[PDB]
Amino acid sequence: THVLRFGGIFEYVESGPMGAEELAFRFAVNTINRNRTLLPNTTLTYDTQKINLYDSFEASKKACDQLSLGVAAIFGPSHSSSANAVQSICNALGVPHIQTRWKHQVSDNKDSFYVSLYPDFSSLSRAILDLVQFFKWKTVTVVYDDSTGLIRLQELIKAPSRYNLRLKIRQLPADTKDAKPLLKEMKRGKEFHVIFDCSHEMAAGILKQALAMGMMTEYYHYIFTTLDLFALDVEPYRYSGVNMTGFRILNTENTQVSSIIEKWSMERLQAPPKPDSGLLDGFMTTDAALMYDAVHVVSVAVQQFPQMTVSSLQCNRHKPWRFGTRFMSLIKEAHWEGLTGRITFNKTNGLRTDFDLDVISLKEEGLEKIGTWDPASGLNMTESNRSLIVTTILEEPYVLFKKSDKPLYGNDRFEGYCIDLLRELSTILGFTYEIRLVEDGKYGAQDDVNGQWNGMVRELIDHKADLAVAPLTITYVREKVIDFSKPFMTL
Amino acid sequence: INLYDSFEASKKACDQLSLGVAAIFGPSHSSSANAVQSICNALGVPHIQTRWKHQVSDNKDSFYVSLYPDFSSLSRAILDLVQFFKWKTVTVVYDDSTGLIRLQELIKAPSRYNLRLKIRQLPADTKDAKPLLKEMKRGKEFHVIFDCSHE
Ligand SMILES: O=C(O)[C@@H]1C[C@H]2C[C@@H](CN3CC(F)(F)C[C@H]3C(=O)O)CC[C@H]2CN1
Repeated sequence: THVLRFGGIFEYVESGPMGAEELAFRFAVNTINRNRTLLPNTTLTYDTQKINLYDSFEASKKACDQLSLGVAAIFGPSHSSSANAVQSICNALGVPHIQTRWKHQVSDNKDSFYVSLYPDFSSLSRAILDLVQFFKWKTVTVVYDDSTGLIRLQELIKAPSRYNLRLKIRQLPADTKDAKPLLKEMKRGKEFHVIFDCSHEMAAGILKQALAMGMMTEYYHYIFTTLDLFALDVEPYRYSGVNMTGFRILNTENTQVSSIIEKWSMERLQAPPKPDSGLLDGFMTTDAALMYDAVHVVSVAVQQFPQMTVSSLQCNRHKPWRFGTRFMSLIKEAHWEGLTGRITFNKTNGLRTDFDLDVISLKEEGLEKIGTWDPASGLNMTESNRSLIVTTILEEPYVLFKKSDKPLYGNDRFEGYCIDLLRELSTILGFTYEIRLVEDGKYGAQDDVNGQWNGMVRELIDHKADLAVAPLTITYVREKVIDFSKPFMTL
Repeated sequence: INLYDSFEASKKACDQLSLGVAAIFGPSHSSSANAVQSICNALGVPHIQTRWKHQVSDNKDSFYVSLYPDFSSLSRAILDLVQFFKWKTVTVVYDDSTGLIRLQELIKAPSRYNLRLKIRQLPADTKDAKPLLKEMKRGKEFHVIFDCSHE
């Protein structure tokens, strides 16, 4: 029947195997072909070209070859310089360029033949800040890997002048093994609240260093910028009590999406996994779920343009593709439920600025969902006969252990003036109670350096006790922090 | 060539390499300059740059030099000057993303030295800048670094 060809350009170092992106591309095409609801009468074909990383010259040549073979779109390469070069070519010949990865948008750049399936930085930036504010952090250390990290967090970096966040900015070194000296400074600095802006492979690496450093405990809370957080081996850390929170755009809760991610692991996990990585083997990363979603969203557009056919275009000549303008318009208007949730582009710039994120945190069970985020709602986090606990302290003759012939259990082990008072109060006011001897053997004073209380006063402040029944002197400093009865003895 | 047309920059660079040239004083702006640099690298003709663009570490091109004073050094000299004026408070105002990068040395200082610092962004047009300046005024931000073009 009817046939349409897509182009693919995938970046790599050394040689095979195939990478995640080129794999998801092929996988999406094979799947769609077999779907009888999507492109029923249409059968997708493709040319794939492999190039070196950062060789924009080679990327240009391969894109020109593909436009010569004839293609309806180029799922151009990932990295900034090659991607900008294929985008300029695609714009001159009016063939849609489909991107899956963020690159810096220059304002005065007029290219219009591209869409990008990657969740725009502006929106992610805001959702980081939204999360920080929900945890009520007033202090936070942002740690980034390379320059462009800065740009992904600009919304956050500019907050300290509107809201009340003091914030320290540090940079990782090239290698995470070099990161102890940096972590030691944060430790001395008491920087317990930390955002890591970096790849998920960097994050796996920096966590190991953080463990070594005594920094994976209940005292530390780490927010992760990476969307591939869910790919991290979390077995070394879930028992420790650290808090790890981040985001996930891969819609794993949907059953249809889980089954697709599985069939992927079978053809992929079948090939090289690593031991010392700290990543789960055969998890579908975001770079690849996006490519697979891009092939679908573009196909939804092809369904609405049966007239369209490929033309052999030459980079030599300034003659664009007849159907380009109309196809590009259909793609930008397209809507699709894919591996990464609602797909919808921005009328204005063709960037994916509106999308849905699950919000995930480390519980002892593993990484689990604790809410959602979307740009229009912010966070949607999904959150009398009692005995009184009486704190007291041994002090003659107020509270002592009773000497008795009879067996004594529980509260009846104690006697004294304060015990007699407690018994009367419990009868008059009608409560039951449990007597507990205070853990530090103190009445209650405030530390002159850190301002923390101890003794029975601290038990009350922290609501660990209901009552302190003891010869607790009523003083100015104490009455400011607890509520005393009127005195039962004056002296 | 047009600004930001890396495709046209590629074509013109190829024409020139065809005429024969000992070096291309390639174009100024990031995307066209990166494209002419990749071409120049494949054909081993020196590409001479005059403007800063972001250096990617894992990029292996070797046939270029850049006459623009590197950002790392300028960053330090800004910080050196701030410290000589003994400022402990400063508001950095930048125009566009890449401004951030030129001041990274300065932005990372508040954890080593004793500088509290506030980071604000200019709007597209400076005529729109009164509301921003009013906040700085109320804020008593008397010490200010402007990272932006001379225009
Ligand atoms: O609330 C308090 O801090 C005190 C503790 C406790 C203090 C004792 C008296 N002090 C115990 C002491 F021996 F340590 C010295 C003596 C005193 O200062 O005269 C009497 C019963 C108590 C009255 N309230």
